[PDB]
Amino acid sequence: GFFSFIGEAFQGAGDMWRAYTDMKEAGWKDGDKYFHARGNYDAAQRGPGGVWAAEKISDARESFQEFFG
Amino acid sequence: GFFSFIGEAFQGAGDMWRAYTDMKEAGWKDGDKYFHARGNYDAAQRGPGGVWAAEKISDARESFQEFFG
Amino acid sequence: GFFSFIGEAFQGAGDMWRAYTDMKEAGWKDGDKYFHARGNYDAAQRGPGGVWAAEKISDARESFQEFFG
Amino acid sequence: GFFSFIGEAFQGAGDMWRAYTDMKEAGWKDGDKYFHARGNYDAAQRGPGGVWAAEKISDARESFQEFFG
Amino acid sequence: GFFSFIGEAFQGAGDMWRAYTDMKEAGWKDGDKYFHARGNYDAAQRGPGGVWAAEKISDARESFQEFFG
Amino acid sequence: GFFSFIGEAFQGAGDMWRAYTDMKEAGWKDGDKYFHARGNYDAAQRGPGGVWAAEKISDARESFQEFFG
Amino acid sequence: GFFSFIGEAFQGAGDMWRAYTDMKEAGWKDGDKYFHARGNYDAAQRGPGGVWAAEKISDARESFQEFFG
Amino acid sequence: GFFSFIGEAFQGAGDMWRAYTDMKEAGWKDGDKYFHARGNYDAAQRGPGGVWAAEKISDARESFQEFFG
Amino acid sequence: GFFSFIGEAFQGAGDMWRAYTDMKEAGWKDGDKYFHARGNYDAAQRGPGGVWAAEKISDARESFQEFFG
Amino acid sequence: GFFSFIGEAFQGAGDMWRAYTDMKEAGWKDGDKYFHARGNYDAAQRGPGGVWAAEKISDARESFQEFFG
Amino acid sequence: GFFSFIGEAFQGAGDMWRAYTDMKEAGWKDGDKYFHARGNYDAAQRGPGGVWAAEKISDARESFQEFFG
Amino acid sequence: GFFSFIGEAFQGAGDMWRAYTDMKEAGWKDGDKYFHARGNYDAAQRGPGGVWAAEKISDARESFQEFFG
Repeated sequence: GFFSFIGEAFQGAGDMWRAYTDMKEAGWKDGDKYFHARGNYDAAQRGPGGVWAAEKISDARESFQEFFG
Repeated sequence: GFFSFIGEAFQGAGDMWRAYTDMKEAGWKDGDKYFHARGNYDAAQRGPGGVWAAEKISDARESFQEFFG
Repeated sequence: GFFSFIGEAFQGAGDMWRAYTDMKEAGWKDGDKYFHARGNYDAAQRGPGGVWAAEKISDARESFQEFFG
Repeated sequence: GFFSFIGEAFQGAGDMWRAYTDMKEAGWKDGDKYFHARGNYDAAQRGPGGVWAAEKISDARESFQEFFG
Repeated sequence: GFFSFIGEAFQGAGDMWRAYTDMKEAGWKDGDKYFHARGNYDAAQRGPGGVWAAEKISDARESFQEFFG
Repeated sequence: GFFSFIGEAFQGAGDMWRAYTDMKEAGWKDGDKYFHARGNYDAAQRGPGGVWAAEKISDARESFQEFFG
Repeated sequence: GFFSFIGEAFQGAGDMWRAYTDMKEAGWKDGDKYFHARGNYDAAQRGPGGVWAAEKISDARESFQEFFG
Repeated sequence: GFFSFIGEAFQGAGDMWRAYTDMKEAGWKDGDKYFHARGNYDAAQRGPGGVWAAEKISDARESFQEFFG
Repeated sequence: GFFSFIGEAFQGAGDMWRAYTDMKEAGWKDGDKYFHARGNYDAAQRGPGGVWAAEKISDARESFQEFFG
Repeated sequence: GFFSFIGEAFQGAGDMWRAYTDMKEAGWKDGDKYFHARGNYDAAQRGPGGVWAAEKISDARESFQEFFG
Repeated sequence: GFFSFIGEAFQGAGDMWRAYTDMKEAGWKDGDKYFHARGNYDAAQRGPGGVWAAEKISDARESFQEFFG
Repeated sequence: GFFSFIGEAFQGAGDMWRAYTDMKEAGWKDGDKYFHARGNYDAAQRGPGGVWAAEKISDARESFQEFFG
């Protein structure tokens, strides 16, 4: 079992990034979730970058290179 | 089992990025979710970048290269 | 089992990016979801970039290259 | 089993990007979903880029190259 | 069992980054979650960078290199 | 069992970064969570950097190098 | 890269079942190989059985069944 | 990189079941190999059985079954 | 990198079941290999059985079953 | 890097089951290898059994079962 | 790095089951290896049994079961 | 680094079950190895049993069970 959560440059109000992986005879309740935004400036910003999602990189030679100038 | 969640440059109000993977005799309730936005400036912005989604990269030679100038 | 969720430059109100993969005798309820937007400026923006979706890259030589100028 | 969800430059209100892959004797209810937009400017924008969807790239030589000038 | 949560440049109001992995005869309740933002400047900002999500990198030679200039 | 939580550059109000891993006949309640922000300047900021999430790096030669200039 | 060698019921003298998969500036020499057989009884025998050679079986339902009576 | 060698019911004299997978500026020599057999009885024998060679079996339901009576 | 050697019911004289996987500026010599057999009885024998060679079995339900009667 | 050698029911004379995985500026010599057999009875015998060679079994339910009667 | 050697029911004369994994500027010599057998009875015998060779079994439910009657 | 040697029911003459894992500027010599067998009875015998070779078993439920009757 592999679980990898990664969050960047985000604004939230609730109930995020959760992993439930074994749960017998379980019960739960969540409530209301409000996002209210007025008059903001430059919220939720991210620069450049690549996103590599794999289950297994093997014998990667001279690979996975990112250059920023 | 492989689970990979990656979030960037996003604005949210609730109930995001969740993984439930084993659940017998389970029960749950979620509530209302409101997004209210007025008069914002430059929200939810992302720069350049590539998104590679694979299950297995093998013998990648001189590969997976991104250059930014 | 492979599960890869990747989200970028997005604005949301609820119930996103979820993976349920094993669930016997399960039950659930979700609520109303409202998106209300007025007078915004430059929301949900993304720069350039390629999206590679594969199950297996093999012997990729001098491949998968993106240049930004 | 391969599941790859990738979302970019999008605005939403609810119930998106979900994967249910094993579910015996299951039951669920979802609610109403409202999108209300007035007077916005430059919402849901994306730059250039190619979308490669495959199940297996093999011996790709000097391939999969995108140049931006 | 592998669980890796990593959060950066984010603003929140509640109930984030949680892992429940073994829970028999369990029950829980969560409350309302409010995000209220007015008149902010430069919130939720992130610089450049790549995100590598794998389950196993093997024999990576001269790989996984990022240069910032 | 592996559990790794890492948080950076984030502002919060409650109930974050929690791991529950063995819990039989358990019960709990959480309360309301409010985030209220007005007139701030330069909140939730992060510099550059890469995020490597793996379950096992093996024989990595001359790898995993990041240069900042 | 996939390499699967399977040998059964065979008699040999040399230089069998070899896989060379990456070799730059390499050199090698092999010698003479003699098989001499006289007066044997019941050499190199195999019973029944099917040989399935594929690169990927998917959603095989109630399939790949061999019965021996 | 995947390498799987399986040998059964075989008689040999030398230089079998070898995998060379990375070798720069390499050199080697092997010698003569003699098999001499006289008057044997019941050498190199194998019973029944199927040989399944794949690169990936997925969602195989009630499959891959062999019965011996 | 995956290397799996499995040998059964075999008679040998030398230089078998070898894996060389990284070797720069290497050199080696092997000698002569003789197999001499006279008058044997019931050498190199194997009973029934199936040989499954894969790189990844996923969600195999009620599968991979062999019955011997 | 994964290396798994398993040997059963075999008779040998030398230089078997070897793994060399990192070797720069190396050199070696091996000698002659003789197998001489006369008048034996019931050498190199193996009973029934299946051989499963994979790189990763996932969510195997009620699978990989062998019955001997 | 994973190295697993397992030997059963075998007769040998020399130089078996060796793992060399890091060796710079190394040198070695091995000698002659003789197997001489006459008039034996019931040498190198093995009963039933399955051989499972994997790099990672995950969420195996009610699996990997062998019954002997 | 993982090294696991397990030997059962075997007869030998020399130079077995060795692991060399770090050796710079090393040198060695081994000698001749003789196996001489006459008139033996029931040498090198093993009963039933399965051989499981993995690098990581995870969440194995009601698994890895062998019954002998």
